[PDB]
Amino acid sequence: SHHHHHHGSELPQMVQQLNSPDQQELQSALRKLSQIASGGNEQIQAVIDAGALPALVQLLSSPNEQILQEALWTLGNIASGGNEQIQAVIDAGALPALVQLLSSPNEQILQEALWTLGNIASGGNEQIQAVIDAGALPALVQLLSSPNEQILQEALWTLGNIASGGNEQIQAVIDAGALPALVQLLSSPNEQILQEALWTLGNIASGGNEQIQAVIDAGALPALVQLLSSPNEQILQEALWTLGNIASGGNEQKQAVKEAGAEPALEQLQSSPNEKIQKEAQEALEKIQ
Amino acid sequence: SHHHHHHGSELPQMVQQLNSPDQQELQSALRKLSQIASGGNEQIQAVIDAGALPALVQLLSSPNEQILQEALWTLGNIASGGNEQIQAVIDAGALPALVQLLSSPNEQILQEALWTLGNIASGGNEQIQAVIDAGALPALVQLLSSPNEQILQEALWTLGNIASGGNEQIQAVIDAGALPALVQLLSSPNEQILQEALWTLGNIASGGNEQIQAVIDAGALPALVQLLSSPNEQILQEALWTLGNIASGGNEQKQAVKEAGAEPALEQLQSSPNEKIQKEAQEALEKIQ
Ligand SMILES: [Ca+2]
Ligand SMILES: [Ca+2]
Ligand SMILES: [Ca+2]
Ligand SMILES: [Ca+2]
Ligand SMILES: [Ca+2]
Ligand SMILES: [Ca+2]
Ligand SMILES: [Ca+2]
Ligand SMILES: [Ca+2]
Repeated sequence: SHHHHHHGSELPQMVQQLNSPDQQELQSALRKLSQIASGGNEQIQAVIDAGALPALVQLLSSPNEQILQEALWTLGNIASGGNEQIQAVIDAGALPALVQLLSSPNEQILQEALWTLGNIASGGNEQIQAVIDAGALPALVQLLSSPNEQILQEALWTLGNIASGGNEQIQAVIDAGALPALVQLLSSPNEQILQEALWTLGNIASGGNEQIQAVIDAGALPALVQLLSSPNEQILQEALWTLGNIASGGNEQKQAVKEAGAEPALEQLQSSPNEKIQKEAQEALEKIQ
Repeated sequence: SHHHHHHGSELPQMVQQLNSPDQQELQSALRKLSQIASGGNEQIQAVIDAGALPALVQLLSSPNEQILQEALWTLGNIASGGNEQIQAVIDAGALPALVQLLSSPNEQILQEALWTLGNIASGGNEQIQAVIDAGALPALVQLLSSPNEQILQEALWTLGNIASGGNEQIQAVIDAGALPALVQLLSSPNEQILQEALWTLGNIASGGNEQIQAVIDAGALPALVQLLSSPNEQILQEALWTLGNIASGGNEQKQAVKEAGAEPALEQLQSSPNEKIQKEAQEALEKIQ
């Protein structure tokens, strides 16, 4: 099922009502805009072109959480469209307000802010760079020690998105000090945390030799080889993939994987019922020959 | 809330399963892909990159409607992403298969085909031109005579989307003979149809002097002035808007609006409770001086 609607003098009136001193008129317009921004790129574009972004960004400073959550939601949805749409969010000045929100004692606000930064960081290298230049990395890395598993997964995802940019963007992640926190997380008894940390680490390990060498130095290899003993097949797959990425580096990084005791563990996984596990294990093992 | 997932050897496997002779395995994969394609641009991009498009396009020839409806749904969702994502749908050869579906006696398939086509025509001029070149216009124009209000609304939207492009693509719609059918639709007692028609016509009237003149020569002006008597405020709004578009042309187009007796009907509407109606009526009247 699908409804079509034309815009629309309503949309600017909607935008105009974000500055309205009537909070329920305000909230009604706000909910309406978030609903529209949750459609296609076409819909998202209509919200942008109606000039919603400056007003939405202003609301990120509100001491009213009801207003704020809905505005964050709207922004996050816009940032799930095209790169130029993500860019319009950045141009509107959303990033400094988003970063400031990373220190919120409100877990709902914090996760929504992280989720929105994540969406922005999911775009092109231009958009990723803006997040870094806005200064998100230090608060992001700090959140890696969070005892809150829900906040942790959200920070891991955003960091991973940042780390899927060019080699210089990955390096910014490494330089903000993400690697010791991640490596530590590889020691968790929580398989869900492991999958999340490996997603991010793997993105880092897919960089150039300098980025890969940093991963080696932070002691990721022993932890990765330990995970090759995991009964959980998702973990095996992520750990194999991360390792395969390291083993795609130079002779130096390859030699490091060889010295890490990975060959026995890989040789067993080569005889696995799981086809994905069988494959990545065979390949990882082959690259380091 | 929001769940994240890292792809994933599964995605190519799901793609590889579109060609599986196991129909339930095929359906399972198919439904999984469409679910993923209904996420952000990030998610849509993953489906494209996994190479689902060539396989999805093949399925558009299947005599199995269950398979076909789900593949259509999947393609339409991809076509609701960025311009280059639409482009990837076109580059995979979807358009000729879509246009052939416009002759389907199955209303479900037909509406989904139009919907997907509509999503493609919502992109840039480059994407719109490919729909035109694929030969969609003749069937679309024919559907304007359809006694099915549901099929009708879907054809109106897709044509409207085409008509939102450059003056040349608007011209292409005019040349396929859309204007007589639209003008006929302006005589409908069905206000829902009127709105849909006025959306399409208004888009055509936002073209250059050539395209505006074609609208005037199709006899829209009497019909539009008649609609300025409507008790329905949306209809008044769309008709005022369409008319304001015509009155944004050259002196000759403006002269024609004067000659069509729009003067007293506008002046009446200049004293109206509705602020949008008040405004567009006032402007239109001003342009034709
Ligand atoms: Ca108040
Ligand atoms: Ca408060
Ligand atoms: Ca709290
Ligand atoms: Ca992206
Ligand atoms: Ca039928
Ligand atoms: Ca568009
Ligand atoms: Ca009917
Ligand atoms: Ca009626």
